Amino acid sequence: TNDEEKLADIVENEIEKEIRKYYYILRDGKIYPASDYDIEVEKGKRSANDIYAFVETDVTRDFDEFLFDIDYGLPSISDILKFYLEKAGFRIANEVPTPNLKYYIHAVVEFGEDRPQYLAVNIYDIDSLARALRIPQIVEQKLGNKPRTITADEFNDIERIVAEEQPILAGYTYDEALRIPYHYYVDHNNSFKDDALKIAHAYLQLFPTPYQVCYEWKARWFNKIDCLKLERL
Repeated sequence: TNDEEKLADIVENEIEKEIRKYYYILRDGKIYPASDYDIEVEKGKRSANDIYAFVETDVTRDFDEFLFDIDYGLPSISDILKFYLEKAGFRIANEVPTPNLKYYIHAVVEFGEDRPQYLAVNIYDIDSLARALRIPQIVEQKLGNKPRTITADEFNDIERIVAEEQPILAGYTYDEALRIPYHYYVDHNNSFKDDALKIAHAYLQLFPTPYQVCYEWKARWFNKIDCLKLERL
């Protein structure tokens, strides 16, 4: 929890810095835009082994979408699978592995006009997330326990099972589980209530609850705020 609080302030300080004018957080706490860092790795300047946390920032202007991204803003299946496989020792084709990645961070910023209103930082433990998605079992069944370089075809075959085949939430495949609550919460379509609540109930029980830190934009800076106060708005 102390590491997670430190990580949320690192993200908040960076979003704030970016406002007034994708990321990796290294094991030393330094934050860099991921695109640039990937080029520095490709040059041999920086090491992919130093990446501790991956940050995905989403920006919104609709409050319902903001709350929905906070509550359902899980990392991409491709990302969790890639992060799991690499953390387990497997290598995906010619791609540079990130074996020491512990956290996936989803930061959501809500805007007023051209100026911001809120920031919500969600910190997920990658291992916990991979387990809830049944990724270890599926990888073991398909590839075995001994790590090696896998083909893009093998990665895709695993990805398909995890996201589009297995009923993971209230009998729905993962992709269906993403769509239905969007239709209810963001599209404000009431006929989707029953199914969204069923998915919500399963998701809140089965999926790991993230370390959540919230902030309000007040006079050119972010100020800490209670997340439970936020959900009421």
